[PDB]
Amino acid sequence: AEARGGLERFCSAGKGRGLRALRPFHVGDLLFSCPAYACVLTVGERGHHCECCFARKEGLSKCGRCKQAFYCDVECQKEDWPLHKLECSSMVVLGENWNPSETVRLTARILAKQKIHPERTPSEKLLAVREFESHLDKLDNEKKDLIQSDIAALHQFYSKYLEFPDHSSLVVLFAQVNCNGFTIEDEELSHLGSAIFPDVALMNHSCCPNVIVTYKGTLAEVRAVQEIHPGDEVFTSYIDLLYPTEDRNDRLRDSYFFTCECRECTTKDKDKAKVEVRKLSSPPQAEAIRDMVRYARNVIEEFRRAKHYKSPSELLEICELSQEKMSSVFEDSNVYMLHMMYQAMGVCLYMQDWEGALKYGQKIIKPYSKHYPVYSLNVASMWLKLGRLYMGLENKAAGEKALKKAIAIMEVAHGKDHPYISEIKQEIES
Ligand SMILES: Nc1ncnc2c1ncn2[C@@H]1O[C@H](CSCC[C@H](N)C(=O)O)[C@@H](O)[C@H]1O
Ligand SMILES: [Zn+2]
Ligand SMILES: [Zn+2]
Ligand SMILES: [Zn+2]
Repeated sequence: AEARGGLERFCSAGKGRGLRALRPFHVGDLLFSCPAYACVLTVGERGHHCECCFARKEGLSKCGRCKQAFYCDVECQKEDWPLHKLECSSMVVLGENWNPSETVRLTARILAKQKIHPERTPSEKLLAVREFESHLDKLDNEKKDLIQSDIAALHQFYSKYLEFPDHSSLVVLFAQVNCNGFTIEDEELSHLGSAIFPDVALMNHSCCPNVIVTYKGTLAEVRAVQEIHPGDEVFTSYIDLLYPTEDRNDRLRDSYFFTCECRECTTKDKDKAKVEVRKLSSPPQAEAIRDMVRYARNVIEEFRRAKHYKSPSELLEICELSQEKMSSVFEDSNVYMLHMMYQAMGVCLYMQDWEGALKYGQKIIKPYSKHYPVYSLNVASMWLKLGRLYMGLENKAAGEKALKKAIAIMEVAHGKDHPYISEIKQEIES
C-alpha cells in the first residue's frame, strides 16, 4: 500500500527531500490533501471565523470564561480546548497585555501536540515535524535574535500552562517553523492565520510551480496547474510571483537559504515588462531606473517591517506619495506601481471608499494577468474583489463577468466543488 497514492517522497539532487509523482496528474487534479498538524486563527479574525476550523460564520458561540475565543458550536469548542486552555486563563488576567505573536502561539500549539501525540499523525505520512530542516548554520544575527525574542515571549505567556524542552530544542523548533510554516488566506487572499502542514512542507519551490495549495477550512489541498508526468518533481511557489527575479531570489535566500534555478529565474523573461518604464522624450537611463528600483524595494521592505503598527491613513499616504514619485520613471503596469495601488486599494476598502477601491482594481487587473502565471490565486482574488465591488456598486453586468473570471481560475486551483465557488455562484444569483 502507498503512504499517499500516486506520490512519493524522494531525494531531489541539490534540493534535499522532495515530492515526486508516480502516476500522471492533469490540470485541476487533486494530488493530496493534508489536515493542519497545528494552526492558529489570526487575532484580527476573532469573532468572524471559528478559532478551531476557520469557518466564516455569523453567530459564533463565545468561550464563557475569556469571551475572546469563538466557535461554530460546542464540538469545535471541545476540539480546540487542549489548545485554548493554554491561553484562556491568561487572556482573562492580563488584558490586551497578553500579546504573544502568531508564531509564538503556533509554536505553543506544536509543543502541546508533540506531548500528547508523539507518534506520526495523518498529516505526517511523508514528512514528520521532527524531520523539518532548520538551517541553524545559515541564520543571520537578526533571525537568531528574533528566535531568542520569540523563546522569551513563549516563556512569558505560556510558562504556567506548558512544559518546555531545553533552550537548544526551542531554537531548533522556532527555526523549523520559519522554514516550514504556512499562512492560510481566504478567497480574497486576506490573512486568516498560521499553520503547520508537514506533508505539504515536503514540496520544493519553483517560480513556475506545477501545483497550487488552497485551503478548505484548515485542510490544505494541492492541485495540478499543468500536467505532472510520472517521475516529475512536484513544485509549489513559496512566495509572491509578481516581483522581478532579483527580488524573488533575495526573498528566497533570506527566508529559505537557497537560490532558485527554475526557468523564470534562468531566462528572466518577465523582468522587462515587470520593471516597465515610461516612454518619455529622453528616455530613462539605466542609472535613473536602478535608483527608482532601489527606492521602491526599500519602501516595500519598510511597509513590510512597519505593517503591524502603521494606521491605514499612514499606509495610504505612503502609497500615494510613492506612486507619485515613481510615476516619473515607471509605467502603471510596473510591479512597484502595482504594489502601491494594491496597498492603497486595501485602505480604500477598509474606509468603505468603494469607488476609490474599484478605480485601483481596474488598473491592477490587466498587468496582474500578464505578470502572474496563467493559474494564479493573486489573479483570481483580484477578479473576485473587482466583481464584489461592481455588484455592490450596482454594475451586475461587469460584476458577473469579473466573478466568472475568478471562478474559472478557482475551479482549477480550489476544485469545482469548493465552498468558495458555491458562495460566489450564490452572489451571482442574488
Ligand atoms: N528550488 C529549490 N532549490 C534548492 N533548495 C530548495 C528549493 N526549494 C526548496 N528548497 C529547500 O527546501 C527548504 C524548504 S522545506 C521543503 C523540503 C526540503 N527540501 C526538505 O528536504 O525538508 C528550503 O529551505 C531549501 O533548503
Ligand atoms: Zn468550527
Ligand atoms: Zn476562553
Ligand atoms: Zn525561480
